[PDB]
Amino acid sequence: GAMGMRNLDECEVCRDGGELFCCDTCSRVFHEDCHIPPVEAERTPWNCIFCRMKES
Ligand SMILES: [Zn+2]
Ligand SMILES: [Zn+2]
Repeated sequence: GAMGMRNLDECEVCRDGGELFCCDTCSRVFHEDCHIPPVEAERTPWNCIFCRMKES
């Protein structure tokens, strides 16, 4: 068919040079959400906000 709607490259944040706080697997699925909130998230050192908050 069309494989699926899994082209999460519309991420303005990555274009803006924003940080990413998710594992590759976690980014593949929730990339857009993995940049929210893009304010004062982790940064010490680096944690996956989805893996930090379980449900993964
Ligand atoms: Zn992104
Ligand atoms: Zn993760």
